[PDB]
Amino acid sequence: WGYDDKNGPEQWSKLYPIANGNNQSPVDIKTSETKHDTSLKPISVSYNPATAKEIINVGHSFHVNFEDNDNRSVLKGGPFSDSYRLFQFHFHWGSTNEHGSEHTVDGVKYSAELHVAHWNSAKYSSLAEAASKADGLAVIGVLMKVGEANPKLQKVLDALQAIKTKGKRAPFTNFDPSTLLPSSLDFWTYPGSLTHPPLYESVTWIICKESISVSSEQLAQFRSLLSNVEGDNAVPMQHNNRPTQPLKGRTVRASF
Ligand SMILES: *CCOCCOc1cc(C(F)(F)F)cc(C(F)(F)F)c1
Ligand SMILES: CC(=O)Nc1nnc(S(N)(=O)=O)s1
Ligand SMILES: [Zn+2]
Repeated sequence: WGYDDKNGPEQWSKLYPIANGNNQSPVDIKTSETKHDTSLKPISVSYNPATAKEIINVGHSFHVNFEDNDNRSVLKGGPFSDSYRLFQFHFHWGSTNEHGSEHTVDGVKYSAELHVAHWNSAKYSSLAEAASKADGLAVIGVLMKVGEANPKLQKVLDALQAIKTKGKRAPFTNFDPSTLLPSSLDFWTYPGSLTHPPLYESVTWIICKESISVSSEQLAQFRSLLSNVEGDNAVPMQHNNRPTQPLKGRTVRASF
């Protein structure tokens, strides 16, 4: 699978059939239609800089990975009775500056999107057990708005020199990805899926209502990454965002 025209989102179904399921992400959040739910506590993020393990190039994107064998870095709060464990964060972008984000709000597409992934440390014992589970994963989504260079991006953008080709991997230590979040964690939540394959309808989505800034050049650093393996040609990572999906009667809750 991939984001190319011959293996993209459109051919995913004729491959993974859940892509035409009932709980697909990303989606468009129509604000006139959200619901303030009163049982929604705020969201508390308690990450530890020293769980920061490595950065690695997975060919369609890159990931920053964390140590996930105790609740050292947790997502607590929101719609969650349980504490969720941080294990990864990563990004999404597009061909140009006007649509790299996966979620849209009110039909407004953003330049990129930040995803911060947790699994249910406390109902399940492993993340492979957790992946298929409707209540297994929790991802925070942060819209990215083209403007000023983000300072806290740099410390990770500075690290892609060392993972330029597909499979290339580098150590990445002392990082609090909470530093990447907006000042307000006012958010929406809806039940949804993973946005690329395996596409598991197992993600409880947290979408911060506040954007963060990324600069036009920082987005270019995203596309200086290579889909290919070393020695092979250069094919750069141009986009890796899925089109929005049908809500199919799902309810998007606001925390405000
Ligand atoms: C850059 C890659 O991220 C780290 C690996 O995260 C996952 C592992 C697994 C598996 F069960 F195979 F270990 C599954 C998932 C999934 F649920 F598909 F997101 C992520
Ligand atoms: C290993 C891994 O993380 N696979 C994913 N598949 N879809 C994801 S999404 N866009 O929720 O963040 S992550
Ligand atoms: Zn993602």
